Amino acid sequence: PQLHNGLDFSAKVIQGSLDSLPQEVRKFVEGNAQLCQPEYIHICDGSEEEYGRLLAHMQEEGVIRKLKKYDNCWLALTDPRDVARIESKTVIITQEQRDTVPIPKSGQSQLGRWMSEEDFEKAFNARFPGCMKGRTMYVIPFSMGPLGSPLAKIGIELTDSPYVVASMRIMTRMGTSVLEALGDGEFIKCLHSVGCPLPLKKPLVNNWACNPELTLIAHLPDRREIISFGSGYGGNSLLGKKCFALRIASRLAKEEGWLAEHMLILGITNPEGKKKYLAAAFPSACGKTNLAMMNPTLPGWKVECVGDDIAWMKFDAQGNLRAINPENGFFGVAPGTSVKTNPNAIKTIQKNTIFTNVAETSDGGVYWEGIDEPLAPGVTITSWKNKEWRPQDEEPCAHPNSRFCTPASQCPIIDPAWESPEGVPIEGIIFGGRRPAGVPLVYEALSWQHGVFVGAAMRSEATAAAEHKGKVIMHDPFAMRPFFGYNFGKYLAHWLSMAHRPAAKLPKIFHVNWFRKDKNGKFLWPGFGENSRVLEWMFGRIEGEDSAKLTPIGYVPKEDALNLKGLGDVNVEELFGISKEFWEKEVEEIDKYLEDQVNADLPYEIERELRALKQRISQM
Ligand SMILES: Nc1nc2c(ncn2[C@@H]2O[C@H](COP(=O)(O)OP(=O)(O)OP(=O)(O)O)[C@@H](O)[C@H]2O)c(=O)[nH]1
Ligand SMILES: O=C([O-])C(=O)[O-]
Ligand SMILES: [Mn+2]
Ligand SMILES: [Mn+2]
Ligand SMILES: [Mn+2]
Repeated sequence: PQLHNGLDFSAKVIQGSLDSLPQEVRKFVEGNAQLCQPEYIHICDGSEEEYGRLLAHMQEEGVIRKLKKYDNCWLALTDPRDVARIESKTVIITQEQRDTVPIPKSGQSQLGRWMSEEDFEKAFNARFPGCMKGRTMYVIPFSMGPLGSPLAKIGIELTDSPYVVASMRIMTRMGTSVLEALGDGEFIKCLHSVGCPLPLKKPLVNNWACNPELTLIAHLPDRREIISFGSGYGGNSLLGKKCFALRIASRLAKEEGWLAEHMLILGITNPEGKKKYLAAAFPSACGKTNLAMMNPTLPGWKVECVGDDIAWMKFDAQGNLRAINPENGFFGVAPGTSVKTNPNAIKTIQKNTIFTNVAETSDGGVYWEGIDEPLAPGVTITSWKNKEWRPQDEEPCAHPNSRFCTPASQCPIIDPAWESPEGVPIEGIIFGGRRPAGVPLVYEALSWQHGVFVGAAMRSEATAAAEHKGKVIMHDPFAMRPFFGYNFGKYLAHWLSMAHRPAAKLPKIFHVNWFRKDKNGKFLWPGFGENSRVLEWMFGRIEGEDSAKLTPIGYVPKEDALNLKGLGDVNVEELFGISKEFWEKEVEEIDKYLEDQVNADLPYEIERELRALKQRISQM
């Protein structure tokens, strides 16, 4: 026992029992309770009753609003400083810097942010002591991956935000049954605070508790800890998602021989009754959710959704690359979603869905740019800034990175194997990003090694998912730049090593560009459901169809190999144009980037593919 009261927080528990927790779980809750000083401790059970109480609570505190037009949907509006990921405040702590990022040749590293353990100690101690005064500490037991599955990973998140609790119930498998599966086994330790101890020294904007000045999202892979302070936005506060299932998991995957990637998983069935699964890595806000849920325009084709954002993959005993989606919902970008672009999303989000930073209509619905739906007379709009909004201002009505948070089981095309603990077999991997110039609609890699180099070479216009402005063209290898848990050079060698596995059925690798623009500045390709025409070509190439032509950058479809019927007006010359001037500059920029940023940790096979590409272009 103790010598006084001291450390027994039993009297403060308003739901559950510290005694019913596994020993290591109890030490985790109580040690941080003593540090953060919450007024109450709520051990989540994941039940419908509890969700209703949390929602009712948040509605009484002005944190969310009911959207009366839909069935159990809610709107939350944030402080405008707390709207996206902050890559410059996201850090990984290792003893040696080289374990986290390659030591660059000349400049600062863009492949992660390393912080020493001693420096993190000073930052932690300046933030967390007493940070939950007057608040409830919620204890969230959650599973990444199907519950009870051997490949699932379990975490415990402590947080003082009911908004985080509600969203974690949608995005993970959460509650009492997870604790029963965990037993006395290992768990990922997740600690979150909005960083606003009561009484408030500073008044809150839109009732949204956050601390932008002190915001810090830290990862400690050696201790299996994620520590996040000051932000409520989902990417920073839903610690099972980016922090756990990409950053921590990518290091675990390196150590254990699997992969954790920023990829969708879809199944596509053709008119002949054959179905294949594909994975695709596009950077944030570059089309993964719209592809994973696509409504194909080609008759006889069907797409089903396994996951839209995170894939965990491993070769099985038979040599098949098998993937699971570790998430339980979709946390998708709202603006641009409409009946014409993503009708399957529209059907999904009309019930049991939490919206953040979209507009509200006066009849209790939602609005955002590109929704493409007229309102009835008399209906008015309130912007995400909680202001009257007319369609002839300059501010958009919904934040560019506003999101819906919706259960995956509600998607009309959710794949029947999406909770299969054995995973689905991946037969192709797709890379791509926002390239307005030079990069053709689709090409295929020449080999496994060339395909890894294609992922390493990815570049893309910046988006609103993070703090980057200007629409400039940035490097984003494998769509994982903000998400590497460890040295990117070692990550490349891990990928390349997969071709050494016995009986490994390596998937085909493709690169796409939906975003090429003409001299006018409008897209050459209609995209969305029409991307089915590109997937058809990939499907045939996986079956071995002689439908490709060899080019300096890879294989591209032969003339008339793509079904272009019904479009007709598509400029095929510009969509597949390979300019030598463009690609000479492209290889130079890739060379400079890899040489500076990966330096001594660049695998030889990647350097060899760079040299070979440079030679093929020079012979044009
Ligand atoms: N022109 C064009 N735009 C697209 C296409 N697909 C998606 N978009 C737009 O790109 C934006 C981002 O699309 P998403 O599918 O949400 O992006 P994501 O890859 O899932 O992004 P994260 O969830 O942040 O990882 C949306 O507003 C879409 O409307 C396309 O095929 N063509
Ligand atoms: O939130 C996301 O999924 C992102 O930023 O990629
Ligand atoms: Mn993402
Ligand atoms: Mn998405
Ligand atoms: Mn090799």
